Amino acid sequence: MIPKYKIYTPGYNNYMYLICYGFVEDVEKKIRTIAAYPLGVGKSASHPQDLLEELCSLKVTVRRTAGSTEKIVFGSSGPLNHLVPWKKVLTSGSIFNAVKVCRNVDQIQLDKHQALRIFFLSITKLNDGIYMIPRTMLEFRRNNAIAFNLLVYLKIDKVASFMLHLGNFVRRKYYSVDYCRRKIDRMKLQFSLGSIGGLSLHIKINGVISKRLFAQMGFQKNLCFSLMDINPWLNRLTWNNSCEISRVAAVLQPSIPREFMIYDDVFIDNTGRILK
Amino acid sequence: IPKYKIYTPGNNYMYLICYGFVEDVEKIRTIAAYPLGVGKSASHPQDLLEELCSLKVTVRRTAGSTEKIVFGSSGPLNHLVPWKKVLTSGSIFNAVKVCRNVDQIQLDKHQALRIFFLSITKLNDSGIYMIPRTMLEFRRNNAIAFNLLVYLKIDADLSKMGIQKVASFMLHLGNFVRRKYYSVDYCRRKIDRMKLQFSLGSIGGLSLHIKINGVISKRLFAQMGFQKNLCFSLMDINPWLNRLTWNNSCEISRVAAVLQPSIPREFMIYDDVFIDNTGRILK
Repeated sequence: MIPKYKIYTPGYNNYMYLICYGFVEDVEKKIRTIAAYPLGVGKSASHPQDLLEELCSLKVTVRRTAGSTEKIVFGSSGPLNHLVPWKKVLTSGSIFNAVKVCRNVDQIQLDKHQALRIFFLSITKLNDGIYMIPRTMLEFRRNNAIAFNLLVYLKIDKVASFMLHLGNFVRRKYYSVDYCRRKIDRMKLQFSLGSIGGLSLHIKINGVISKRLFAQMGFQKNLCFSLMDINPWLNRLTWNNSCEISRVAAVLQPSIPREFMIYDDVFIDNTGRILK
Repeated sequence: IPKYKIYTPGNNYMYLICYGFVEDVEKIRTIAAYPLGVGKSASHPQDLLEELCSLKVTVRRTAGSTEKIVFGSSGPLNHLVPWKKVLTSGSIFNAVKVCRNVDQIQLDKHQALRIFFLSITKLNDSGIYMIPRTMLEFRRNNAIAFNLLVYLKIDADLSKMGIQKVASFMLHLGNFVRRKYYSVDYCRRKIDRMKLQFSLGSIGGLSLHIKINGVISKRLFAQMGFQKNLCFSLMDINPWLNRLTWNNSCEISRVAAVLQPSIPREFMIYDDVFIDNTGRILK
């Protein structure tokens, strides 16, 4: 009923990333499912309430289609005033993979018209931009390597976890929890939340990092990971619910599948610093 | 109480996919699928199931660009020897495709897969054919996408048959040029000439197999690789709905053809043409 917003400031924040959520309903109100409509970045100094109220006035059509996977096409909308920085997305058709932006696309009807009734807006205040490690770099696996993964635990208003990959180290040696904790502590990792793709985890490397790992991170000290890519099912649970990082552990694992039969995981609990 | 199910869409070869509970080795956490692929076998399905249930398969949660599940190498084998290349080595899969709730799998303790269901699809020497992702993702101006909307009845109450659990999935077959009013009547007759036949399989969990038994244009048949038998996996179309089919009886309750514009900007101009009860469902 009452539309709401949430703002995140991970890390002169002139840029704002927007993602809104709405009920997909029969225009004819039978609710079919909830869907996310990512709008991307725009330079804006408008207050969230003004952006939220203008988004709620828009008429956005929802059409279900297929390619290699199920897709959702959000129809063009307008007119705009505070949302003019996002006019490229809002005034044209936008197509997304249904798995990422909807939990029950199987319930959206084809024989009757469907519309999105926006009820929530999530905002990430940015310095813009966000850097993400390329998908091909994240998928690289090698023999005799230790994948440096992080296990993030979220408290949602329910405790849940998601895992992300930072890079690999070459394996030598008994990797104790104490030795690894010392090396990871020297990196001075800082974690914070955003809403890029629903929920995003932002990492700032504030300490020392080896040249090998830094090269795998594109020589970037600020990294962003979207829960939409890590786990799109858990991502749905964070959309219009307040989230907080409760704990972060580092999990050092083998890199190739055959080495999972040989080497067990090294679990280093409570790594880094959560920026409140 | 492990069980099995055989699908014969439309043999010598069989595709296998099994489902199990991911449990603490020292407490069920989630359910996961272990696709094993195709192998030539004469063993009875009851013996394949009994041998899979005796194996010790470890489960490890990890990350790449997305969450992954690593199933440990298993053995020794006898009836499953035709699938030894997959079984006797580590196997990695995207958690979105093979695991219900990967977030529930522990990292601080050992996990194993307790298999309780084996799904089998009997295949011919032809094997299987899927339209490549690049051909399916192609979009063009002034085109009509010929899509099919398949309704599934998952674990339906058979006693409620014929008196007033339904989900659906959509697949893309190819495009036609939009010239000329594309009425429900004209398109219905063109599609009826194709004489499409639909059947279920278990490729990737649940798959839909289409046989083109009639006449089709050369321009549209080229987009299907000139293959009269097409297979579409629900693991690719909708991995969330696919998870609900695992260890549940499924039936195609209805199929409609949906003709839509191809590029997003044309969705503002042209509405969808919905032709209900197209083709022939086999069982």
